[PDB]
Order: sequence, then structure tokens, then C-alpha cells
Amino acid sequence: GKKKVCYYYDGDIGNYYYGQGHPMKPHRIRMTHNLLLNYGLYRKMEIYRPHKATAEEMTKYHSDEYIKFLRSIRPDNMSEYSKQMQRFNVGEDCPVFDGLFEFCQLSTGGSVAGAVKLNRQQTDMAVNWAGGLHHAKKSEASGFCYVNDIVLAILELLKYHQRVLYIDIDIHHGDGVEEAFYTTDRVMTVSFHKYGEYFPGTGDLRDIGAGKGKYYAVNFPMRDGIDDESYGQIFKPIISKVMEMYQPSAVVLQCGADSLSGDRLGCFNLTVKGHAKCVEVVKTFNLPLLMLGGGGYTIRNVARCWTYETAVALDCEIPNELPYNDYFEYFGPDFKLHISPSNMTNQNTPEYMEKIKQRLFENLRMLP
Ligand SMILES: CCC(O)(O)CCCCC[C@H](NC(=O)C1CN(C)C1)c1[nH]c(-c2ccccc2)nc1C(N)=O
Ligand SMILES: [Ca+2]
Ligand SMILES: [Ca+2]
Ligand SMILES: [Zn+2]
Repeated sequence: GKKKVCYYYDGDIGNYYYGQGHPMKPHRIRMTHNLLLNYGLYRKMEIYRPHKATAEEMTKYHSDEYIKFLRSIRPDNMSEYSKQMQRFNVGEDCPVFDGLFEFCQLSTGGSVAGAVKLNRQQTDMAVNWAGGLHHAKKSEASGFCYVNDIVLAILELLKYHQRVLYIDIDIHHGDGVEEAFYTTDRVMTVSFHKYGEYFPGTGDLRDIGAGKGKYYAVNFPMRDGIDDESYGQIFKPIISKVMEMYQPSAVVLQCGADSLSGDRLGCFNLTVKGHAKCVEVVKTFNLPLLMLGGGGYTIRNVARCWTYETAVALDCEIPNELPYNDYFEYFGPDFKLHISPSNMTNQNTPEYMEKIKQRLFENLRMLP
């Protein structure tokens, strides 16, 4: 039935600024929080302010040198770190900004705190919209991500769970998470993403894991314009088969909103209902679940998406008419929660979707 939901948020998160022209806007997390507060969704959730994760907590995955660099670099001293900036991939996508380290600490803190709460069996679901930064690597920043809060949260879950399932619905391949666990069977990573002349360039159908991890990495490559009907028809069957064969005891779901119609960087055509159907599907399995953020670059739609997904987690129905809020004008000209898909062509034919699903089903038959 209805579950207990713990939500992690720091009121300072919206003030971190990647810089002029950078599409990643932490302010979208504050818009989400304010919208969900004005819908009354605070009355049913336990709200927590995450601790600032320590460099030590971060080094459970990342190298000591990379975390020391992140904790030391600032816009005023960048000139003295040109060598380490190249080595750790700090540049246009992952710039140095005021409070970069604290932003990483808050993003990571929410994910790890949520994982601890799930481990202690004190909540059914934990939500951290500031997390889900799936591209960060052991000693390298990538694609707007510096510290891989997801990998850290999964390592925390692995203390009490033999098998953890990771599902990623961001439009970009979940490469950092896939790479971290590529050679183990204790985590199964499942990513649905645009593949072909698109960042990060990984996530081929044929990337299925290695060694003990062979068959424990699943990739569903898609083309432009996927819609609710098409996504829905493959998501539930794949996740159901993964649940059946893998039998995970905890799940982490990355809810990157750049898979929505009208995203500034994305090329998919999902509505908020289509995206949220993934949360409904996963929630139905009644397993401890950590829901995380990720991409999303048309910020009014990211706030709508994550507000609706928080309502889905709470089994609370909320009206389509948006309540008045601090950012009301951002939701014009309609001031509604739900969005309409565009007229873009769906290049994922029904036959292509079935064929890729059948290839993934063949790989899933190889599990013990
Ligand atoms: C938070 C999780 C997430 O998966 O959503 C993150 C998505 C990251 C997208 C990164 C992308 N970067 C690249 O394509 C760079 C150029 N190539 C040599 C690598 C990129 N960087 C930028 C960019 C634009 C302006 C200023 C800075 C970066 N745009 C793009 C783009 N359109 O793909
Ligand atoms: Ca993905
Ligand atoms: Ca794996
Ligand atoms: Zn993305």
C-alpha cells in the first residue's frame, strides 16, 4: 500500500551557479521544492537536511588525489591548478565555481543519508533530487558531474543488501555508475538512453558487463523522439524480467528529466506522466527505493516532473492546476503541471523497440 517517504533537501542548493551559459541550473531543485511545498506534499513526508558529506565518505569510491583537488580548487586559485584541471577533466562541462565542493557535499550527503535510512529500515523510499550525478568517475569529473553520489549511495546499500538494482531514465547513458560496477554481479545497472552521435558515446546494446559482471549491465539504446506509448511498452516488461531474474533487495532509480519533451539538451518526447510511469512501475515491486535526480535543462519542466514523481512516491493525487508559488511566472502561459508532447517524429519504430527488447531478454536468460 502507501509507503513512508523521506526527502532530502538543503535550502542553499539553489544558490550554486555553474556560470553564464552553462545549462546545469541547481535553482531547478529549489523550484521543485517550492512547487511541492505549495501543493502540500510536505504534510506526508519526513523532510531532512542532508549533512555535508566528508572527503573521507567520498573516498569510499573516488581517489584521494581527486577529492583533495575538488576540496582545494576555487575560481581565485584556478591559475595554479592548470595541470590538475586537465588531469581531472575540469573545464567547460565541469567548471570551477564558487562553492563547488560544498555543492558536491550536499548532493552526495542526500544520497548517502537516504541509503543509510533505507538500510536501517526506517523508510520505504528516500528522495534526493540534488543527486543522480551519474557521469562522475573514480578520478575524473564528467558531464556536469564531479562526485558520483549514486555510486557512493550504492556502496552504502551494499553493506546490507546482497544485490542492488540501479535503473537510469536520464536521456544520457549512466556511464559512471555502469563503469564502477562493470565487473561485479552485486549491482545490476540498467540504462535507457539516446545512443548515436550523443554524449557520452557509450551504452551500446552489446555492452553487457565483464568477468563476474557479465550479463549484469543492461543498455537499451534509443533514437530521437521516443514517446510515452513506446517507452511504456518496453520499460515495464524489461524491469519485470530484471526483477524476476536478478531478485534485487534494494533499488536506486535515477530520474533525470532531460528525457522529457522540450528539454533544452534532450531529443526525446516523453510527458511528465510518461516519465513518472517509470516511478510507478518500480514502486510497485515494494522494495527499498532511493529516487534521485539527474539531468533536466528546461527547468520549469524539471520542477513539474520531480514534483509529480514525489506525489507518485507518496500515492497522493495532485491537481493539474498549479498552486501559486515563488516561481509561478516560470510556468506560463498555461500554469498547469502536465505537459503536452511535441509533433517530433518518433524514430524508434515499434519493430525496433521489440527487437532491442528481445535482444535484452536473450541476455537476461543468461543469469543464474
Ligand atoms: C547531469 C547528468 C546529465 O547526463 O544530464 C549530464 C549531461 C552532460 C552533457 C555534456 C555535453 N558535453 C559534450 O558534449 C562535450 C563536448 N564533447 C567533446 C564532450 C554538453 N555540454 C554542453 C555545454 C553547453 C554550454 C556550456 C557548457 C556545456 N552541452 C552539452 C550537450 N548539449 O550535450
Ligand atoms: Ca540513462
Ligand atoms: Ca554490474
Ligand atoms: Zn542527462
